[PDB]
Amino acid sequence: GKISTDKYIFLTPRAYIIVHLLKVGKAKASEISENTQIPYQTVIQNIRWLLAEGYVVKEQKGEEIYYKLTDKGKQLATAELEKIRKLVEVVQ
Amino acid sequence: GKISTDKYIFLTPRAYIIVHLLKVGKAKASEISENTQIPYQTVIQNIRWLLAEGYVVKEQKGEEIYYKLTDKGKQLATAELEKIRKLVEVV
Amino acid sequence: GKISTDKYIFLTPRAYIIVHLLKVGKAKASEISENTQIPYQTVIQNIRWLLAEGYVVKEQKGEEIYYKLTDKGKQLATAELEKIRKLVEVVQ
Amino acid sequence: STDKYIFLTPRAYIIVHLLKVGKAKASEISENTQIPYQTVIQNIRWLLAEGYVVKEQKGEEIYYKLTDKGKQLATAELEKIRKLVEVV
DNA sequence: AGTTCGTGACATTGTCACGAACTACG
DNA sequence: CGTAGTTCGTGACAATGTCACGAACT
Repeated sequence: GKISTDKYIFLTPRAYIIVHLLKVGKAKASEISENTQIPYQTVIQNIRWLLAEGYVVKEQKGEEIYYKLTDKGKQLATAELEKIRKLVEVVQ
Repeated sequence: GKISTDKYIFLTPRAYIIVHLLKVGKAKASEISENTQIPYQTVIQNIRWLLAEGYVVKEQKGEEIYYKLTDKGKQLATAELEKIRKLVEVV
Repeated sequence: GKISTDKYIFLTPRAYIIVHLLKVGKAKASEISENTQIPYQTVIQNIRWLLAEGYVVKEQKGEEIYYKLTDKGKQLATAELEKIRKLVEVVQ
Repeated sequence: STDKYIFLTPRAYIIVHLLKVGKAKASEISENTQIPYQTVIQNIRWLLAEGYVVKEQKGEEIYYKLTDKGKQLATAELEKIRKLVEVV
């Protein structure tokens, strides 16, 4: 297939989401989509994936739907965070 | 395209390739594979992209073909690798 | 063995084989055969006798397996080429 | 596994013997050129078949001798044996 | 729709492998 | 005439890139 992106070269969109929900604590698709630059419907059906393999849980707190990291969602967040930090100690 | 799959959660293959291309200077399309654990045919497909856009070129070595980040292809590297630092740092 | 036929009259294949390598230094069965005009299944073969003896040794450029001549192997060619050179001076 | 024939063919040794000796018998050639009788006569049969050598029989005395075209090959080819050893 | 992993089906050279034809030499 | 040692074509295999697919992401 054809490669052509100028958006997600090194970084996956699936990535920003994680790093976002890390110190925002919790959030929803609505604001994630313009804090982290990443388009809204590229956001949600990707969230469903995290929801699916147990990385995000759901809290309609009232009239809304709130997204969160769960603890295996966090147990990998850190697990990859270091793997990716480590490909950086080689080129500096 | 499909950038995010179940094992390229954080980084694309285009990441590991150029990262590895820096530690040896040059590795083959095939050589890269058992070192970045990326499936071989996935590697080549990005490889052709890398030279059409001019990031890398096929440096001839007898019968075998070698591959080099061009000066062009390190400008992206040190640039893209900066974007990830502004993220996995505020941790 | 099958040492001589129609166009194999004075010099064996090993003749140009060990000589080839002297002239250049190191080559594949590919490079050898293409120049010494010896069919490859003959180049490959004589080479095994060379390696399994101790005249020639392998030399891989990753997956490019060149063949270099050793010590007793070309200190042989020299010793041996005169058992040639003087059986020919009776012809000038 | 080869022993004394590593660069020069046995057939070679023979073809040069009939140069300075001109006329020759198998056993004649066999003894001095250092080759078991069987190989001598056999490679000779090839040479005569290819039109390179000729039997010369005087009694029950068979003397093989190198023909002209047998000599013409030995020349044009000794020249290539040469350019082999010269390239050092 | 456009994109893009990554298996699978091709069209290549480089080296070992079985088999045919013949030479070396008792 | 017979066993041994050989020259080679054809065949079986392992290692690159292309070609074309199916499948899921943007």
